[PDB]
Amino acid sequence: TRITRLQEKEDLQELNDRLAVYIDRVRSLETENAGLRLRITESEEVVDFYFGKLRNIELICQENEGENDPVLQRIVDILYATD
Amino acid sequence: STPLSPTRITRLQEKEDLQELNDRLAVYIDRVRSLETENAGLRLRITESEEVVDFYFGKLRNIELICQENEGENDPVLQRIVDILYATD
Repeated sequence: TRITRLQEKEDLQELNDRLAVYIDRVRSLETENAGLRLRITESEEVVDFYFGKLRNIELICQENEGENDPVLQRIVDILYATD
Repeated sequence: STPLSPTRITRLQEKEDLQELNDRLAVYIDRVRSLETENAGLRLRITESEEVVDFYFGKLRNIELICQENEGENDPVLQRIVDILYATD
């Protein structure tokens, strides 16, 4: 096929329409991406906060092993339990 | 050019006319593909991080309950642990 300048004009409009839709999708995905990066940073800060508490409790239990305290022994079993 | 005999072009001349626009479309399509993949990886990473938060939080809550249940002992070591549990920053 050889094509009219009018069919080209409509072909150009089609491409411009799809370009607008893909730009919208980029904007939506960039906003989502920014929110996910914030959420992972905040979640990792909570992990570090809680992990620090567990490490300090571990140190207190280790320092008091001489006491032979069954309550501290139960806490050590919680600290060292797997998932 | 008349309405009977309009200017008519090859699909190759059209390709060269539209090539710049098709190149810009390709930039945004590839950006969509890259961002969709990134976002899927981030959603998995947040699920795994939230599971670790729940795991550690469960340990802290269970230790809290044991400390509360033994408050009658007046044990300064348990009091140090409760200080850790209830401490900020």
